[PDB]
Amino acid sequence: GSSTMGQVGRQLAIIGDDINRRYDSEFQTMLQHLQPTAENAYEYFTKIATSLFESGINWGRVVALLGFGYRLALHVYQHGLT
Amino acid sequence: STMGQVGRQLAIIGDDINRRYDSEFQTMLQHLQPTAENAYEYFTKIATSLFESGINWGRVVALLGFGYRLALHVYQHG
Repeated sequence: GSSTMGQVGRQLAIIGDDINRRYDSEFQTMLQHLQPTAENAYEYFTKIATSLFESGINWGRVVALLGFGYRLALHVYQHGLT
Repeated sequence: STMGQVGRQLAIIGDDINRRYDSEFQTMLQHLQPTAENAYEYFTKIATSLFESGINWGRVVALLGFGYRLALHVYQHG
């Protein structure tokens, strides 16, 4: 409800909607360029994570990798459905 | 292109997420006044209030990032 917990929850909804609208299109472009398959998806994800964390680590970088891994797995799943 | 470009682009995206919302996470934690005794209660009610208007991967990672910052706030203070 209108409690302080309900206030924070609705503020995270706006942050998450802003994260989704700012980077989902970029995730799809990066996945289209990588052309990942079920054979090299985990190999790609490990190489990307090491290149990512080579310049440091913060919670923003971790949630970006989590969101990209989810789009990665979703991309390999849907492009194999025949 | 290569995995290096994608990895470096996620570093840019991740650093962008960090600068845009960390202060907002800080401001919400100061108003919440979370302690070791109500942290999971707060997280659960916040998640409920968050997902009452839908769910996408952005909302999930935002809740995960805030829950990390929430636990770290209770751990380091209390």
